[PDB]
Amino acid sequence: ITGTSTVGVGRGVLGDQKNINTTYSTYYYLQDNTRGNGIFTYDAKYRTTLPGSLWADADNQFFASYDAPAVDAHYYAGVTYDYYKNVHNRLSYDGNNAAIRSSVHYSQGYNNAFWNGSQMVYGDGDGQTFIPLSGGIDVVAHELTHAVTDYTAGLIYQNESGAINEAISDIFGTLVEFYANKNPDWEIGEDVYTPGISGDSLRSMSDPAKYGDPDHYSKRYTGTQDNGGVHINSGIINKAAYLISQGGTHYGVSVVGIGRDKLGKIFYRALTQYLTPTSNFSQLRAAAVQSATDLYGSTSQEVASVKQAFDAVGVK
Ligand SMILES: [Ca+2]
Ligand SMILES: [Ca+2]
Ligand SMILES: [Ca+2]
Ligand SMILES: [Ca+2]
Ligand SMILES: [Zn+2]
Repeated sequence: ITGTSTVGVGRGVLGDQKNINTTYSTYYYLQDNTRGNGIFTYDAKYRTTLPGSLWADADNQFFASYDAPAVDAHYYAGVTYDYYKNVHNRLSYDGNNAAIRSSVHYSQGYNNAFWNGSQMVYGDGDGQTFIPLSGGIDVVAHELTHAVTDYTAGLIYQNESGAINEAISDIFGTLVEFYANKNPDWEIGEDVYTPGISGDSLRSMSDPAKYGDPDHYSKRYTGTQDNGGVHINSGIINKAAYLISQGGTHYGVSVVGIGRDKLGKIFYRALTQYLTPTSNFSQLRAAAVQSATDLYGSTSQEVASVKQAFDAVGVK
């Protein structure tokens, strides 16, 4: 919409008060003119057709129960944009300030959220397995990384190449979650997963085998389900990348953590400079080893920790 930029006030999925950038033209639309070519949040209106109608509001207050997912999708979209712009100096996902569009209230009881090659899609969840999936900041940032990966490494979405893609979106989903400092942790989607149960999550980068994901390359999934298990073998790279940031010993292999910021630096450079559409885990190791060398030197500790954490997960 061509209209006046403004700030609206609304409530998130988890009930937190927020301020959302909106654009006023007769209605208040959930359109952010402050970042890039615009951040747009649509109402799918419980249907599959996308993107739907740009979210409209008569009074610029978004405290309705129906608005709760839209506010989180529009607000956390601006957060993940801020991370890539401030932490990696990348303007939107294509590097050219591309417009960011999300569609909330997707389908009915849909327990998933995904980047379909063009925009963000958020189901509302059935209320038991999931609540509205835009509520978790790591959920938004994760699927937003898929937009980033599409324009850089372009890792195909099957086998190990897809498992790296999934893990890349998990790392940068957690790193954005730490960027907002919004009760951060190394789990995946604990905010919108099983509201009746507490202390559980969809995945775990610290403990992937806590929910049955392989934490070692020997334990990887080699079948054909889940497009070769790209959501399954993401636990190997998650365990690798988390040891990079934090350290510790995995299967008798010690790793000296270099912190979140250096890990976030290493994988992004590897993502946009060295990784290819058909990269496998070993090629990822060479890319992460090569990227740390550029940023820190071959004789530096950051290269050493990358070599150690990949040895810990058995990636050679
Ligand atoms: Ca309203
Ligand atoms: Ca949290
Ligand atoms: Ca999380
Ligand atoms: Ca839970
Ligand atoms: Zn994903």
